[PDB]
Amino acid sequence: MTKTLPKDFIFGGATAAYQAEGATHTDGKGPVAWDKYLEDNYWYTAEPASDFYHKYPVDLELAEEYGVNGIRISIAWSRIFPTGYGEVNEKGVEFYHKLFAECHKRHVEPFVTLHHFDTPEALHSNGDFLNRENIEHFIDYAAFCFEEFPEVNYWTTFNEIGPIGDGQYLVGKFPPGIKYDLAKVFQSHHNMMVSHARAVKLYKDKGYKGEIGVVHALPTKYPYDPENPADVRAAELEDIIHNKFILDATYLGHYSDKTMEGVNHILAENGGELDLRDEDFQALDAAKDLNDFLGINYYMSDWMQAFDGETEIIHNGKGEKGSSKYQIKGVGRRVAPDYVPRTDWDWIIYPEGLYDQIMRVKNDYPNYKKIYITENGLGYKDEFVDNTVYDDGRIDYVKQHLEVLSDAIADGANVKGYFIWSLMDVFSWSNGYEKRYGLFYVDFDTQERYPKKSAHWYKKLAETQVIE
Repeated sequence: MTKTLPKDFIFGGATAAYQAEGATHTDGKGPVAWDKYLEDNYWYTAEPASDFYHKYPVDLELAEEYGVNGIRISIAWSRIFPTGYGEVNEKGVEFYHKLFAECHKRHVEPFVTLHHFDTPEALHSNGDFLNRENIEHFIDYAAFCFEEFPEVNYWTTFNEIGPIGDGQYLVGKFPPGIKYDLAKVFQSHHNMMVSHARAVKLYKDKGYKGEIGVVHALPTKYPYDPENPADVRAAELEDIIHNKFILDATYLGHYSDKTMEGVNHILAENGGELDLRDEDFQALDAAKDLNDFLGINYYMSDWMQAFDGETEIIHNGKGEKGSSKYQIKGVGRRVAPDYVPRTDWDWIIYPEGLYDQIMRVKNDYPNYKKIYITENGLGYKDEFVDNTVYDDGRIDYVKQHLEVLSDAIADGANVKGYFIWSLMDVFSWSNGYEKRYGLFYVDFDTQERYPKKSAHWYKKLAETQVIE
């Protein structure tokens, strides 16, 4: 009477270069914007992180012992080309060959991402992807990796395009630290999607042996009072800002009429210009059906309420329950429903949100082909005891979302894998090394890994395919 998952499902784990690797100034690694920014706006640094640069063999054996048969990893652009372009870095390129080879002998399939919040500094501090020049360097970087790494079967261009625009140009929690700039936000969603549509086409043109797709963040947006049109509209625009715009460029090749309408409105109220070239749309249009899979990242959902007041967004980074604030003029404000559970960082736990997103994608863009849940997990302050962590709360969060996939699948959604964030503990972008998410506890002082209760539970799940 319990739920099950397909016998051939991918039970993976996730990582990100900058969060896990460390060795920020080793073997010729070039700087990234986080280097100075963290040191200047936060209480922690990317060193030593979880020392993946040296620990990958230990993490992989463990991943293998506990049933992990998939792993998301990312290549550090600034490790291959320390300055974004120009000369390749011999030691960097060598490291990834060693890593992939280890994944392979350990039976953990590598899902490789080219860009994961780490544009080499040189180009970041030059307008990042708002600078069309940097689009060119990306495609070049991509093309090189496609050529140099033939051991890789699955490729993803960018990880979370929505969250970058949000973090860098709206909330300002990610460098440069710009706030309430809605023009940048869209121009960036647009520019990065072009970079993607070009990257995927080239991979398809050169005809390599594998699959390429995108990893999109898609938190479900719901109106506070569904019977209130003003609230409905509020969710509509919020969604357009974080999902529609991008989903459209992804599967339509262009932005739909409602997307464009909602966009113009938002820009009328807050001001701004969007630079869209015809050529930009040909590139987008060619790649619409070229995506093999779609990686959905999902953690929470949001309820929108209409609002006419000045925009203000406050980020709860220290995990002080209740400190978040988000209102945007002409859009709406977020109002957390009363009795729904939520973490100390204010992330509403709402499993059915995932199912809704899946069926939405499935119904709006039938050419999605295949879905993989590339990120899903619970960040909280684990209490290390008995050389473990009794993360029954984490097991509960995960168990509920897997149960919701089982239904999505049963209802006609082509979900073929799930990747818990993260395989092991890694520091958080704007929340420090406090917000733990891993299946394996990492004592940052000894870099020693201790399997938590969820690891054991994951093993069982992996090998039985029963969500019990």
